[PDB]
Amino acid sequence: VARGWKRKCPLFGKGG
Repeated sequence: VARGWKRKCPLFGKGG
């Protein structure tokens, strides 16, 4: 799981 996919990388969290 990548719970921190947007929490830390909002630039690549378009599909959060």
